[PDB]
Amino acid sequence: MELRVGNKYRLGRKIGSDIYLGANIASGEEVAIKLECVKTKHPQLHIESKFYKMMQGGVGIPSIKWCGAEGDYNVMVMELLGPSLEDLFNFCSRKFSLKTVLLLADQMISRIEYIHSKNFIHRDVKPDNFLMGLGKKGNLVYIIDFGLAKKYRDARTHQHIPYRENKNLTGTARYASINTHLGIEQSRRDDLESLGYVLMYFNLGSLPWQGLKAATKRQKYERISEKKMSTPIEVLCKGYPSEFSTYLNFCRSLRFDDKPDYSYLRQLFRNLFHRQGFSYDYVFDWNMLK
Repeated sequence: MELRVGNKYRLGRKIGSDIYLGANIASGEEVAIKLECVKTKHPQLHIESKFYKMMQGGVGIPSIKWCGAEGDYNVMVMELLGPSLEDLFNFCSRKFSLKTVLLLADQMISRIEYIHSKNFIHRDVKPDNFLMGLGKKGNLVYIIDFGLAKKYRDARTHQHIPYRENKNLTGTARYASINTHLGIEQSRRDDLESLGYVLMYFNLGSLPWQGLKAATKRQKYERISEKKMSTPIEVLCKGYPSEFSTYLNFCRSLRFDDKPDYSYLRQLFRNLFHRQGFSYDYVFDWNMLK
């Protein structure tokens, strides 16, 4: 007993949901480690490693440290990362200050942009899929889990994929864009609409269509769709800086194969940030006393 992997790493205690902690036999430096039985009836390790492998180089993308197999286990060793924004959100009693939301909004938009610049759309943007970094990168928002990512434009030609309908819901319902509820293929615009809901979710502690009484996954998704539909943005964002409405309105208007003006969007919020007098010092809410 006492399992090593890649001849450099020692397996450690479970640390998430399964991710294991691991260390470098020599330095003690810590890493994360996923394993997958070569006989799973639900592979995911490969795809995921392929993404980090492809997106390698991008900021906020977890770095792959080793890919291989050990016994009947497929093993991936990656840089260790911090808690997800949903965890830190709970740490802060499910409420983030404007300053925190804006610091997050800035990096989360760039993160999404990067993926789009690589021909894929995420399709499951939500607090759970964003993690802070460690040490030096502790002030960095990382994006993860590409289990639903999908190519939206030719590598070479940049030919966008076809517009198409009667598409099944494919991410979290709570954060899905209107169009996705309507069954339309997803494209860049939706990743950004979703962030828009994520952000308002942080502002409010919850979304009006959250916790909706249903009796069937089909029924539930229904109610959410109708509910999201009947909440106009100016109402949703009532009480908060209009920048947020300008944001969702913009996203909701992009044409299926449009290219979002990412800069417009960061700018939008960066201006609000400054008007309020905040400093880009990275003192997020979960960094302060409670």
